[PDB]
Amino acid sequence: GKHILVASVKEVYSKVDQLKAGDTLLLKDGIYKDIQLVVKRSGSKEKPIVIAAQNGGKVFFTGDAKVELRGEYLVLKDIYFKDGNRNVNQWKSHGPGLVAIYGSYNRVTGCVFNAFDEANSAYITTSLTEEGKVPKHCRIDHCVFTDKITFDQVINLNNRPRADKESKVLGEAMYHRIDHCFFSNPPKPGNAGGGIRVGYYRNDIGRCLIDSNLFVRQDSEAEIVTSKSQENVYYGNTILNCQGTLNFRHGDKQVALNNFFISTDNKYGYGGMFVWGSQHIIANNYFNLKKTIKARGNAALYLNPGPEGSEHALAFNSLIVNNFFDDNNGYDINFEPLLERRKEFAKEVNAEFKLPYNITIEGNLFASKQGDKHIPFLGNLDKNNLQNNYSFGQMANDKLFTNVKPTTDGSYNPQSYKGYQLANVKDIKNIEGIDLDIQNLINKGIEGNPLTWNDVRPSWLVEIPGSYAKEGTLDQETKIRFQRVLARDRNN
Amino acid sequence: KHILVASVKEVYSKVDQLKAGDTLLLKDGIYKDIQLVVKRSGSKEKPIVIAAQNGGKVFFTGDAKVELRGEYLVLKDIYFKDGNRNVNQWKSHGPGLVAIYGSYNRVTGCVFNAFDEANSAYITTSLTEEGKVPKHCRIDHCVFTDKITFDQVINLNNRPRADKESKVLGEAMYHRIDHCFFSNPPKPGNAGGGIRVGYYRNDIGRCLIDSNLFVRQDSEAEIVTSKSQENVYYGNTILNCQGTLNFRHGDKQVALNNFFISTDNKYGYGGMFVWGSQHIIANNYFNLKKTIKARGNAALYLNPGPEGSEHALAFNSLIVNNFFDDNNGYDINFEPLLERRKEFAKEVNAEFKLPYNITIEGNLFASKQGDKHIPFLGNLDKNNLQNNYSFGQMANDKLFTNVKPTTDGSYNPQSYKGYQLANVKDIKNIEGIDLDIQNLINKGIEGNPLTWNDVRPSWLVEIPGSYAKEGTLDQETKIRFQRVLARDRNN
Repeated sequence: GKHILVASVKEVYSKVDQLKAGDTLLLKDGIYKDIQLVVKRSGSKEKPIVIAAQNGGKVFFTGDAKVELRGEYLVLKDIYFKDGNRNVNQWKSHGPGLVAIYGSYNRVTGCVFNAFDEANSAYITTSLTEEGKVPKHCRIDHCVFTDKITFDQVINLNNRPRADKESKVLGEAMYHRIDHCFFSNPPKPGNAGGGIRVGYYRNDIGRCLIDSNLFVRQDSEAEIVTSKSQENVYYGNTILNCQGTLNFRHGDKQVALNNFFISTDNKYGYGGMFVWGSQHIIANNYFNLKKTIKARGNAALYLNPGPEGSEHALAFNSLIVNNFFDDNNGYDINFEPLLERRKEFAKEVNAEFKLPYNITIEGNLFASKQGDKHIPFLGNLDKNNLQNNYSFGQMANDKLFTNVKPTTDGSYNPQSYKGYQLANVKDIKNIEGIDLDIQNLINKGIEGNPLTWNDVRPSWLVEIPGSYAKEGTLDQETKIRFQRVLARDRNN
Repeated sequence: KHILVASVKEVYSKVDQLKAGDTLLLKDGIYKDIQLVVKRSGSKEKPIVIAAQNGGKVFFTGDAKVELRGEYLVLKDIYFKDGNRNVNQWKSHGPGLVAIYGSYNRVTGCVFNAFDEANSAYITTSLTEEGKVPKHCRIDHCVFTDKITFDQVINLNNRPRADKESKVLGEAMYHRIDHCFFSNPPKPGNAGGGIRVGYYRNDIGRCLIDSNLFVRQDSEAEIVTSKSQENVYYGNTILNCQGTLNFRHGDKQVALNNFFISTDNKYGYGGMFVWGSQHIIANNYFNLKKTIKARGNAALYLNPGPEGSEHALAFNSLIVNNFFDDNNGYDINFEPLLERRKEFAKEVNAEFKLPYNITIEGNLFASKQGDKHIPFLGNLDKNNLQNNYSFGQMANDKLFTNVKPTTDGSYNPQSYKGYQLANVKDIKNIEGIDLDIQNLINKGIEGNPLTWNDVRPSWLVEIPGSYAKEGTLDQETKIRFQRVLARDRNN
């Protein structure tokens, strides 16, 4: 359990290969330019190896830098990544991230990433070794990801090197946790990479927990999260003014519980969730979107039409309960987004086109100040199981709902409305390796409130870094570097 | 909303009814003699856009002009060629072909090729009749080629004319010129170069000129004539240009992370010429395979003369972290035009001085020419020569610490074993320019030269004309240029 103090890149290199379980390699204040930190030794579960700033906020990794956590039970802590300059020809989308986690049982905590450089990669990945071994049980927490001007997601959690859509072997469950992180990143063109990707296709098992994160103008592309694996849980996250949706994109049996999808202006279309596949639970989520996304279907919750189990898998046989759809400007639930394109897709792959069906809709509260201009649903409800739901405020198709009335001011909790009742659910399965009693959590309802910066920030960092969250634009130097990235892509 | 129009008359029928957030989309075609005067204004969040529906398919031709008089206006993806303005209605120092009278305006993606024979700039920021100065405008992703007329390509104005004796400062402009391409043929005399900012030492510019590509910008001796204080030239590439980027009038200017480069030794290339004080010349890479004989054969020229005058002494400035790589000439000339400046000093009854108090630190001086290469001309004793570095035999290199490369093809002195950046402190930022000047100095030469694909309008594949390509103008343009030159010689 020895603290080992170092003050330069060369002094780091001199110690890294001698670290033992319980050692903390403490970096003195300074700039560590072009640091290529490759940690191959391992800690133990009770005595991790920690590599940390002595004073968070005073240690910068800059220049042509990277981190590879290849041992197990390693912690990278309180590092600030900025003023980067990697060789853009040595990095690509779908490769390792600026910090790449190759070993299991590893943690990246309190680290800040702001407009790092022009090399396209994620900021953090879990990456397979060259022999194909999948890292498991890692944690990314209390990190800050802002002003990303490069392609690929902010974070990729991988269990294959590339998508393998036809494989009969399942991608191995990963059991990672991403929690208390902050995301705010500017729009990029096309399928440019979003906030988080988990796995690649329907035949991948995730079993990762994404909880307590704060996304504020996470605007990189259409997908805030592109969840592309089975059995992931999105719990207690706050999505504020985000131009995109949290998606169950590939993989059945995913869960979104007690999140907030909120907005404080009507300047851009905000989301929201877009759902493909079946056996999902969408429960206890609060939606208040003052403007929704026209290109997707102008809704808070979108349920995909298409062929079952396909690349655009039909949304069906799922549970939508105890959510609060509060004064959305758009449909609350759209059961026919992108209808014509999906019909064309089903024809392209020679598969039966279907509309969403057997989705149980119960215990939800719909409220509006917009009168009959607000239409809660688009699409075919009779193919689904519409049980008792509740509404406050006159809206179109009001007769579907039981009238209720608020008793408190400013409550996010439908249980504070007189007449409201929670859904009766039973036999809900917990997810292996995620220590959450899902049925009990469904039955508690919406007891939370939106996260703020102080709820997630690294303890040493006072203000949100960067410029997109604060100003809605980039600082001048970053704008110039971003224009270089975009021109190189257009001409690639 | 999007408003489609397909003729000059249809443009005039809509332009005075535009509202914030409207886009006036021009259908493909030739808009001859269009005099586009945009008086309405957009808002910060919702500009008014006038744009080609299809970039490269709309042409403004004939006796044309654009006046952007409202605010929060954008002129986008217009191609200016085949012009025919009345040559008696336009003069140097007047408005440009596109004249920006209002603040918060943008001209983007517009291409200008050998437009006509009327002497004017291609784009100006122009004062209104009553004297109001436009501020916070942007000219970006524009292409300026084959200019056969007098005056600069772009003028940024804060006065109708130089008011050299005034104590009221010319108002700060805060414009940005970025991702533009310049390639223009030689004109005789003081014919107007690429960009002019302001008119004299008592003008404040605070303009950002960044990420531009000058390839055979050969119009005259000055690629940029920077004639106002506190302008920043950041990350521009100057390639085979027969001229220099100048700090001509006005103290406290910055040249950061630029490339002054060459790919042949056919003509004298530049380079920077510096008048005045309190400048920062940092992180610039120079490789000039031939230098300009008439100016003093150097990469960087520091002006001698009286302080604060029409030929202001270069003094009390910082020259750090630059890479003077195999220049054919002096790396720094501290006595250019020596006898002419002594005669000027006597004509104005002001004390002649040589450059002094210039701190030269952290620069890398390299050469393949041996002792034939001399890095400095003039008086070093008057200046603050700190730790500098060198690679390759050259004259007087005992002044330098030897360093060695670790890779091939690097523009970055930090890749040389033994090299150290300058120790700088208390460098302040310039108001209204969102760049951390001290941090940028300390990061050094991390970039590489721009190429055409880094700056071009996304719709335009090839550089217009062949001046950059072959030093030639097309036949019609050569005939029109001869008319301009004959009219000038006889005026």
